[PDB]
Amino acid sequence: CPLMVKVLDAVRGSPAINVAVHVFRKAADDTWEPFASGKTSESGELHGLTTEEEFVEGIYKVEIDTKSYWKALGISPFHEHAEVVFTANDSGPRRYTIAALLSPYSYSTTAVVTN
Amino acid sequence: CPLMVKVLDAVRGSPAINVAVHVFRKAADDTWEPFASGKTSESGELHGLTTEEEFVEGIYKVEIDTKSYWKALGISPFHEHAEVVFTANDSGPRRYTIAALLSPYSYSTTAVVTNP
Amino acid sequence: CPLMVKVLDAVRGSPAINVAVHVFRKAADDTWEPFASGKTSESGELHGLTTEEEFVEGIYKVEIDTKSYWKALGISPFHEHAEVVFTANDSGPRRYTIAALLSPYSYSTTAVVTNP
Amino acid sequence: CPLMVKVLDAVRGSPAINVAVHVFRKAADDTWEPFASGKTSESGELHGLTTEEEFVEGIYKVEIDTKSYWKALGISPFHEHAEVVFTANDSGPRRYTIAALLSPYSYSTTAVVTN
Ligand SMILES: O=C(O)c1cccc(/C=C/c2ccc(O)cc2Cl)c1
Ligand SMILES: O=C(O)c1cccc(/C=C/c2ccc(O)cc2Cl)c1
Repeated sequence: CPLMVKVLDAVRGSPAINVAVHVFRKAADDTWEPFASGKTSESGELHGLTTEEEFVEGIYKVEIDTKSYWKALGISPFHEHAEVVFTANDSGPRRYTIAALLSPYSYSTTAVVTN
Repeated sequence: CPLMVKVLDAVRGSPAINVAVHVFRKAADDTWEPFASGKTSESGELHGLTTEEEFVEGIYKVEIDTKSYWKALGISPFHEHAEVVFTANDSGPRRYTIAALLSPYSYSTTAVVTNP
Repeated sequence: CPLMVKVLDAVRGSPAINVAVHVFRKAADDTWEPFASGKTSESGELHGLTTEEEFVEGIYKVEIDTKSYWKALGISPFHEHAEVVFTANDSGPRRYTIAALLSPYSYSTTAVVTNP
Repeated sequence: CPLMVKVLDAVRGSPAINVAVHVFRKAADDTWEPFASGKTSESGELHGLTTEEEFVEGIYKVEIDTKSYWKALGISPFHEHAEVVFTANDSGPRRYTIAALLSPYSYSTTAVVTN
């Protein structure tokens, strides 16, 4: 699992369950092409988005549909979504966890990169 | 002003100074049109991006160039930038502060939305 | 002033108003002595806690009463309060802003430390 | 595992390894008595701090020695430590993860509470 996404809910103190997550890879024409997507599990995690072979160096965007999540809970949210844009680099560690902590008017995100 | 951006540095415990910020607005054809840009001052704040007249209802994107900021301090950061995308003014004119707290592999952003 | 506290609400997208704040200083006998207290204003800020003269070198604790804040909005939060403990002024007088961003099961805090 | 602590490093994008963690329980005299402690693992996690039987309702403090961590990396840090104070409550969910994301002048913490 070279890329995992984990989403948490800061309001309810729980995993953020059934959150749509779209992953894109920047193309040569500097456009965002769909790469992988899914919905977070009951533990707020999304695994097996890609494989070691397919996840080559490049710029990736992780888009988390935060707006739908809050709407389903009847909370008026600020952001259209949360986007995390980074370069995957082979030299350094190769396991990537993108974590996001969500609130209606705020989010925080970190990367945990390990070998 | 109706749109201010504030950026802080969690490594140095300081305002994040000289951070480039670009604002875009979604156009009718669904593309991102450049709307405003600037750099944060010595206090980490960016004022004067727009006016109540120009800042109409729409979907806006605030792009904060965090990677340039960290690279000039000797750090190779995780993110290309920090993006904040939101609908503005859809219930009338509001004042928006977009704040961001930066670390090399992490950032946090919040919005303070007030009614004049 | 040399010590300011700022508190924001991540649920409402607003300053956190009327938040009680208590400051303590570690005494020679290793106990926490009450040093200053107040409440945040309509802008989420608490000014005037102390003076450059009184704010000597020491270990300080800023206790933000987050639980009271959330309970009066109808929310049962996780934390009793948010505590910020730090050494101050050990390389000479500085200006400290302690900022906190609050959610019911989470909070984030940072410090902005400047030299006059 | 009724109580788990997870610590992340926002500067290096990694688990915060070998972080001292002290857990206290508020006594009747309103004093903090040692309850459990340990050091985070290579994954930044600290497990088996307590058991279902011993972890009764009450107020607990989790103290994370952030200052030592940053000093060992040669970074001048702001906080003496990070403290997380909460009431454990039986009615609601009974599994507690206290997570902290560390920077030299900032930390963020959240609770994930599940059944
Ligand atoms: O208005 C000000 O003068 C002011 C001063 C100090 C800190 C902050 C905000 C900090 C922050 C920003 C984004 C986050 O996601 C979390 C935090 Cl704590 C704002
Ligand atoms: O809980 C877990 O299993 C887990 C796993 C991986 C990363 C994170 C990061 C969490 C986080 C914690 C506190 C914050 O203030 C912000 C974030 Cl993103 C958490």
